[PDB]
Amino acid sequence: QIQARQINIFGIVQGVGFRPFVFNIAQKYNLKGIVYNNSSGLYIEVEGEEKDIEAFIREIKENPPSLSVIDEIQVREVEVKEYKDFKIVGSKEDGGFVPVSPDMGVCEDCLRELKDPKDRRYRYPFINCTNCGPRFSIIEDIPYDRAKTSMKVFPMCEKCSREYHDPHDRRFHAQPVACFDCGPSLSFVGEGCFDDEIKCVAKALKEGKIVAIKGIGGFHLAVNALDDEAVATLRRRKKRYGKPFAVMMRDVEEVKKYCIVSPEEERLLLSQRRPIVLLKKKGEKLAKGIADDLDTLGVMLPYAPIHYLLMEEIDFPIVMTSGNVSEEPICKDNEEALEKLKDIADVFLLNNRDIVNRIDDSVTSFNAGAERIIRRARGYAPQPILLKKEVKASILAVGGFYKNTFCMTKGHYAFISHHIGDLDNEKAFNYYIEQIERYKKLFRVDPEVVAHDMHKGYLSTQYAKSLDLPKIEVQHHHAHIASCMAEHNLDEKVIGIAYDGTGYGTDGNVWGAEILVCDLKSFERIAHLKYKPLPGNELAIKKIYRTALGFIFDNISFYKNFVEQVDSRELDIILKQIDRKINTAYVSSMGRFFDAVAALIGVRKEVLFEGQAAMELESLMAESEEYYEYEILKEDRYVIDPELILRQIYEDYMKGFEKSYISAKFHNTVVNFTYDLANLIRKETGINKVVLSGGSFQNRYLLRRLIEKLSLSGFEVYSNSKVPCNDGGISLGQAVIANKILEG
Ligand SMILES: [Fe+3]
Ligand SMILES: [Zn+2]
Ligand SMILES: [Zn+2]
Repeated sequence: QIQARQINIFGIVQGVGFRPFVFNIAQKYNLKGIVYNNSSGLYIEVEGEEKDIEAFIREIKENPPSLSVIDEIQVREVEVKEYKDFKIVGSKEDGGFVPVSPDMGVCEDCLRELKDPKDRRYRYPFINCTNCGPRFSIIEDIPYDRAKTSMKVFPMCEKCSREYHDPHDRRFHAQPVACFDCGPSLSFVGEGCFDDEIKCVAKALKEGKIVAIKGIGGFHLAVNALDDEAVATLRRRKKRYGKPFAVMMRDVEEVKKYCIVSPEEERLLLSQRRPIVLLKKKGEKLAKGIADDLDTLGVMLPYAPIHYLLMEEIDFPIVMTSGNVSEEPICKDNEEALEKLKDIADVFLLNNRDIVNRIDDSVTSFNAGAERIIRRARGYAPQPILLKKEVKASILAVGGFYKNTFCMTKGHYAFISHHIGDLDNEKAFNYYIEQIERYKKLFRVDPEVVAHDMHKGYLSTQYAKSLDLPKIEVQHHHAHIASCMAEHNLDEKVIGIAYDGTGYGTDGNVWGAEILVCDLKSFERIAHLKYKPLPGNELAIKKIYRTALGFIFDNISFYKNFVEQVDSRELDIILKQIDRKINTAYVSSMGRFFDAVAALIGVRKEVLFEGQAAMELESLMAESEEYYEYEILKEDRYVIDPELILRQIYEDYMKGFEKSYISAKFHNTVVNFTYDLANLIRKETGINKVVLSGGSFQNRYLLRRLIEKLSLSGFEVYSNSKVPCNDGGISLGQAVIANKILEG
């Protein structure tokens, strides 16, 4: 017997080698039929053995082409039609852009040619073809063409030229084609070294030195991830970091030794997008100082020819952290890196190919049955987000402050930028401004309106106000909810749960623990945490014991052991400044709530970076169904007093309960009261769609447990997946809100 199916794939499917893929996996499972493009995405007709079609449907479902963004797959039964063969058939929809693709990791064919001793490009560190290599990182302008890339200064040799022009070659119109004879080459700076440049880097790593490596999107810093001393000297030389290091490993087998790797996680690792994937550790096997006191590790695989070559010369994982002092934009030019990283790196691996657009490594993960991206950069940007509704007019969304991205709309596309970083330094600002001009140029966008955060002290806000265009201001947490709404094409009233550290509220106070009823044009504040004073504002976020004190300010005597640990003079002044309202904001913030908890139970008195106590509190928790009592009090809106929950936490602490146990109980309390609020709002409003966004949802337990709880009570639950739930996704939300305000 023979079985026949008709398959529709909706989403971004062009420009990603999807059709040649379908053709190949057709010859694989020996199937007959056709594939072609349509307006919605792709059309497939397939017939053959029942075991081949279910597997075909699985390969498309489980490992589709890396650069594709599949939104929906539909399968219907159809009558057998007896096809002779399989064909890639054309359509009026053929040649459907996007003009600029993300940078791509080395493809399987280039890998095999890199490792083939008989191949002219054997060991060539800049090998690429039509299906891989640098794209965005070297592109100045459009249409995509060598002359409009940093490859224009290299004249092609004969051998590369005929490959480029041969329509049946895998390097046909491969713009950055190269070989040893005509292409870029590597250089080694530092101490003398006789060998080839990769071997030198291997030697330097082996000796416990820091190597600055020029990759695709910029420079990165590497040491031997098994060498405690080398990791320690990098920690000392950055000195202002604290953040965990990402690590590069040679293959999935090596990852499975250090981390838990599910199939979806393996798909993200092996993807040509090649991101860092945050993974659960399997027992401490790496050096101290990589990712201490945390149960997760960011792992990436090789992505450029240089890494594959490096991997056969070393037998240890390597730290691969951004090439910057502190946290400013990473270096991109040779001379810029040699100066900026002089006190960090011992040696450098350079090359003579300009990086035009610097772009950081992406950082992603898998949780609650979907990809949850933390930092959307190399391999993802500058691919647009697909919108169901055509945008009325072109909007520039300037984003926010932390982990900034900007966003431009045109047609059915939201062109969100790659991760820019914190807009709090000259270097970040230039990078930002510069890249706005580049995106405008690459995607032919001329913005008519500007959307910005309500906060007046953001560089992004100041920039918006400095432009000569109508301005729409957007509340921070509304933009979080909306950013998720854009992903899932929602355009109706939802229950929006916006939990994060901070964002300017419409009442003038800090928000970040809000339940909103909102659509794309407006919102209503329905619920938040009871305001507590944050004495010293910014300082209290580093010294989180101050946040604790702010939360417990009207009930100091209850927390005897904790308050007696604080210097008496400081305590007096902290308590007086709250009374006199000096340098003190009032906050409704999930990030601060967590910080207070962390401080009270001796996890952390002071943090090296924002969110450290939040991440550690999550890592140390035990398995527990238990939780703390809470009262939902109805005032002007629905409010919960965090101090009443802190009371019980401190009690448990004083009785000698484990931090692991208390952390778990706290996590369940937030989940439980949030669920209870969501039910109250649904009961009043009739709204059954819930959106979860804001940085707090980077917490795996929080997101997972809440999606489960709400789904099991009939909620239709949505959270970020294509853009981050952190401030990296804000711009997308700003854009869709601005569009909706214009529309009517
Ligand atoms: Fe935020
Ligand atoms: Zn290739
Ligand atoms: Zn050549």
